[PDB]
Amino acid sequence: MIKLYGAPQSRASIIQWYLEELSLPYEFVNVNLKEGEHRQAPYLAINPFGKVPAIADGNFHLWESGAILLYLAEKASTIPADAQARALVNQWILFANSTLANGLFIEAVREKEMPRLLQSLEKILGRSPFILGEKFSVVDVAVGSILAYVPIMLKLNFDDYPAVAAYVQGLVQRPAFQASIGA
Amino acid sequence: MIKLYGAPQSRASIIQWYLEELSLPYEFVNVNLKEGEHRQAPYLAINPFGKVPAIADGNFHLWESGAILLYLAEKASTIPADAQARALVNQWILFANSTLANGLFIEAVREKEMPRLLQSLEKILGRSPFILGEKFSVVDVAVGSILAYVPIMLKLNFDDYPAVAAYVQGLVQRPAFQASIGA
Ligand SMILES: N[C@@H](CCC(=O)N[C@@H](CS)C(=O)NCC(=O)O)C(=O)O
Ligand SMILES: N[C@@H](CCC(=O)N[C@@H](CS)C(=O)NCC(=O)O)C(=O)O
Repeated sequence: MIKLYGAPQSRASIIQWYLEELSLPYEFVNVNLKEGEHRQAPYLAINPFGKVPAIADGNFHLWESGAILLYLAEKASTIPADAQARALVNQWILFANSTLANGLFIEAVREKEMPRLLQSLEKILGRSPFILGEKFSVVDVAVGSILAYVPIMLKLNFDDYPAVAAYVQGLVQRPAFQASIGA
Repeated sequence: MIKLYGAPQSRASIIQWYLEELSLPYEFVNVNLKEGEHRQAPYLAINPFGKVPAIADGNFHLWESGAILLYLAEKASTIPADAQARALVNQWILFANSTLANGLFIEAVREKEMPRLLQSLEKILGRSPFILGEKFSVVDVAVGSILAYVPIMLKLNFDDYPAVAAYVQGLVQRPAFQASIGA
């Protein structure tokens, strides 16, 4: 089965949320970051940059939370996808991992970037329940996890963005979220 | 041909580098960021977050430099790839856009992150000429572009990382790099 390498209150929880959504079994392997386990040869053979999360699926190893989400989404897919359908999913995962996370969590750029990001998301989320339309997808795990960390880590709220606020509330109340990030 | 939306001294040059490596033509369209053209309705209809680069491939539009690189790499592949082969490339593109760029360019984390990132890259690059092995790939465009920007923006060098220094020197001398980032 999939082995997920993670640590307490790390991005491995985002992978656990998607595994809960997909109803897939997995082994959780704790990596003791406080004691430097991630900086030793055994973990560096899984991720040479010593970061969690990572997965092992047999002899295959993979790191970067965004690449793990895309991999799990592809493996679970029932209808074959083309380069354009994968590209739109990749776009949102890259956005969550760079443009969005940076604009919200980098103090030097937050005042300018955060309102613009949320204003753009408000327009999108006001027209459809999920980022890609009527159906929940891996994009909502990627983008939604970053947004859900705003109240948790910055003590900020989405009161000025009602569609964003309702979207994040809807994700937080999903049983799969409550069994992972929300636990 | 692909339309590439870019701006002076921006990440659109990374896409232009890869298009030149693939010997593909493209129609370059400047977006005047200094005059707020990226915040006007025509550009917001391409990228709702008002960032360059973006591409149009016929009626298909795509934003996030990393997603564009993955899309062009998929489109230019002659041998069909499975989820694991795509995942390894996705891993490096996410790394370049998050872990690597943040660890090098965010002042508050640079002291701890930068030597760790460079030491890991030094070990990989000391064993093979390119990140994935013997052959140059889209991963070298993604990672190499970020590393090439280190001397320019931070006034730092790779004197203590000789394989990183020789790898970057090699990339900067490539004709496709000179026709794009080096132009
Ligand atoms: N872009 C990476 C970031 C991973 C990351 O920063 N992981 C942290 C924990 S949340 C880590 O392993 N830190 C250990 C260290 O930097 O020494 C991803 O999304 O997977
Ligand atoms: N993660 C994005 C970042 C894109 C980005 O930051 N682009 C800048 C280039 S200057 C931009 O368009 N800035 C305009 C703005 O932020 O208003 C990518 O890699 O494409």
